[PDB]
Amino acid sequence: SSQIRQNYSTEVEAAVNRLVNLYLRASYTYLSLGFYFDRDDVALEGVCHFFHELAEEKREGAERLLKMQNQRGGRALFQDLQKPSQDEWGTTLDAMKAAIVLEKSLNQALLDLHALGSAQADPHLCDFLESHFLDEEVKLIKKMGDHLTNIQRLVGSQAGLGEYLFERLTLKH
Amino acid sequence: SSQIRQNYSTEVEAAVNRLVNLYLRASYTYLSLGFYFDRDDVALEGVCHFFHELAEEKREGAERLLKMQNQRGGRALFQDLQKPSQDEWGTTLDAMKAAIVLEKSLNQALLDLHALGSAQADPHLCDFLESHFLDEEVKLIKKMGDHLTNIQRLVGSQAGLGEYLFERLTLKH
Amino acid sequence: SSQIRQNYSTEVEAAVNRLVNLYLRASYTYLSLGFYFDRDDVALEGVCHFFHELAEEKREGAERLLKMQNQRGGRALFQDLQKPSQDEWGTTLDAMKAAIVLEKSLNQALLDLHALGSAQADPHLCDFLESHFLDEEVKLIKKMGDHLTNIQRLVGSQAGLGEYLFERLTLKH
Amino acid sequence: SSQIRQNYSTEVEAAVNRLVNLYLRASYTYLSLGFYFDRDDVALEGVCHFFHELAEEKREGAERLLKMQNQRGGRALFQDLQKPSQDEWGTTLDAMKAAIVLEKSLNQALLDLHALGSAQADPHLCDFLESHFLDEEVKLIKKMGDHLTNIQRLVGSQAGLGEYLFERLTLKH
Ligand SMILES: [Cl-]
Ligand SMILES: [Cl-]
Ligand SMILES: [Cl-]
Ligand SMILES: [Cl-]
Ligand SMILES: [Ir+4]
Ligand SMILES: [Ir+4]
Ligand SMILES: [Ir+4]
Ligand SMILES: [Ir+4]
Repeated sequence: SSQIRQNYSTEVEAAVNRLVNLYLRASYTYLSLGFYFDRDDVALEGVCHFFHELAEEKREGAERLLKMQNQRGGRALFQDLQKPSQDEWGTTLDAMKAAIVLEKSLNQALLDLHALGSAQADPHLCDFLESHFLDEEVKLIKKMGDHLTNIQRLVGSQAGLGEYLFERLTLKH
Repeated sequence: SSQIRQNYSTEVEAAVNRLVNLYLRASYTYLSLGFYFDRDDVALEGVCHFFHELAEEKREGAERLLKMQNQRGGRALFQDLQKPSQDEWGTTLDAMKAAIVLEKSLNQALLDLHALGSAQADPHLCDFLESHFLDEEVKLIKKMGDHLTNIQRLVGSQAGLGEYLFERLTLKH
Repeated sequence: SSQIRQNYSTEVEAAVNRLVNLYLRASYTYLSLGFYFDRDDVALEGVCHFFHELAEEKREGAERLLKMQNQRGGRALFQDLQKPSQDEWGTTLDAMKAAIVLEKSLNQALLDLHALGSAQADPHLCDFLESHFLDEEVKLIKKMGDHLTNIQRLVGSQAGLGEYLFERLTLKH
Repeated sequence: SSQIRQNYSTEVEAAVNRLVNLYLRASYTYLSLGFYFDRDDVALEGVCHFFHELAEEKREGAERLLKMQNQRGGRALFQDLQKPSQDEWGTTLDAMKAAIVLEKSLNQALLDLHALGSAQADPHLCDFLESHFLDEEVKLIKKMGDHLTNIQRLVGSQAGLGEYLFERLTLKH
């Protein structure tokens, strides 16, 4: 058992394990989003790349949380990863709306865990979230909001044309 | 005559000669497609480049088959190359639909010859098709499907605009 | 829907989706194994690295399968990922025994899918597994067998000493 | 006197001076540990290096605290440095146990001062500890826990052999 654990509450340890599950589920959702945009009948490579990069970013967030759990002397506990909420993700607009819903839920989970750390007087936990998660999340939600606005400007009455141009002229290929 | 031929059926030898003719005919079809898109009254350079590169790829497939026919001790026999099925190829969409029809027919000819090789217990033939043709063909049909989807998204009610943008922003110039 | 699908059975499409789930579950199992060996009360960094690298390899196998599913015009369908079978993995020997059990099950799933592809006369599927999975799996099982033998030689009556030496002198740090 | 001091409580100023004394005492303890492992009748160079590097790290922590005390307009006050608690440090295991006791006491002193800064609404102090001390301390305690586990695995019934191997194969020389 641990000879290192100090100032690390069972409540934080459990919440950190829950947050790992949320990040892994987010990674899985993005894996599904990316491959949907790779379908021959969807074929938006920039959209595929955007979600594939987010699947890797969320897996890395989960790994940083697991590394921290061991650094503090907590014990990683894994649960089932629920499959993503959809099998098909509709338009780039539908997908970007689903992504910002998902990120808002992750952000609230970070803010909840920060509040628990503050209540528990766990400044290492609070610093860890501030340093590696809170600003990364604000920057990503701002980028998704910027994308949603541009996608929405492009619908007009020529939705196909706008979806193509957004993928060609904003997203990376 | 051959002092090398071993495990190489007359049925495979004949089918390989037929497949050479199919690949050369495909190369000819792509030659015609490329020059149609170079016409001053069509003038889509990315479309011209796309089909010109496929004419070279199909000629190279035919040459690899002929090289293999000699490696096995079979005898190349050439037939007339039928002119392509059209003199004018319509829109980029019409052309890409004709290209995927053509590739599906080539792919079926590869799968038929693989099945004959398997029936004849000719693993060298089966490996040769797996190594140099079957995945090349799946990748090319996937690319053409991706293109068809993007071309179709771009028609809307402004067909000229979509045809220009597809050629400028997806195809190479 | 797909305009590319050719010679790709619904049975193979479903089995490919099952195999993706098996590879993702294997990746998750290895994620749990790696973090267990990073615990302050286990602290075997070479063992941690060995399983962490396998988590990445299994995720990459799943992604290659998903890429192929789209290349063939099949549709990715994701299921829940079952949590790994243990929360604590015992000794390096226990862990390596669990890993070879897991790899044998993956290998049998590859051989089953190859047999289905052969029955369905799907040479692209058969080639894909031969080219990217079957030899990778044989090489990995051979490496794990080599490790198991060395770990077993090192138990003697000084189990702690042998576990340390194996991690220091065979595994990478 | 100071023309810069702003939001810097006398309680924090005094506690910062106490923490400087704790860090300097820790540096002194590590100086004694390092030279003990350099004795001709102990002769564990990796253990000597490990503690000598920690003596320098703790002196640097004290200097950063003194720099910050002046940055805030507080006044450094030095007290006697108590000699270390032992003249001889026993085995590498005894020494590593004494080191983690010492680090746990330093960590608690950091957490206490963070709590005082939070009570005093002194965010600069709180940020300073989060940025330069709290994670450095968690990482060091995790490393010492990892070492303790490896040292403990190596005792078995051949304590001399395990002590040699730990110093040769884990610690730097
Ligand atoms: Cl479900
Ligand atoms: Cl004739
Ligand atoms: Cl369960
Ligand atoms: Cl005095
Ligand atoms: Ir992609
Ligand atoms: Ir041209
Ligand atoms: Ir690790
Ligand atoms: Ir020394």
